[PDB]
Amino acid sequence: SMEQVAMELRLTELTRLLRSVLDQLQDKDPARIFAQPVSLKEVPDYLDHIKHPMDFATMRKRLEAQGYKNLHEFEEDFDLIIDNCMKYNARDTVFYRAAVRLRDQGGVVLRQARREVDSIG
Ligand SMILES: CC(=O)NCCNc1ccccc1
Repeated sequence: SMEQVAMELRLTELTRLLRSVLDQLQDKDPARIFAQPVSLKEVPDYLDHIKHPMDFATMRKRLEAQGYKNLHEFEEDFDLIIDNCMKYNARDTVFYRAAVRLRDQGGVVLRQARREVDSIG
């Protein structure tokens, strides 16, 4: 139907927009600490601690599969990355500190993204 095409045109642009947001967020992780899923070969006990793992590569896969219906779903996953890290790692680690910085620096980008998504509809 013409409707479903229109719906799919918007989803495509939401995806285009989120792709830009994603690059900007990941630019704030220069050490690439959150770039890939935590390896179970390197951290065997990880899933005993963290029930819903997340990282930028996994978000990107879901993104290109147009798996985010809105910004809120996208933000949930970004928050997972941060919150998981701040629990698994103690406060005085490079890991925890990287999460704090990514959260702080990401807030700017996500504040703008909300206003654009709302604006463009
Ligand atoms: C994002 C995160 O939680 N990173 C710290 C836990 N993962 C880890 C993996 C390999 C070597 C050392 C640590």
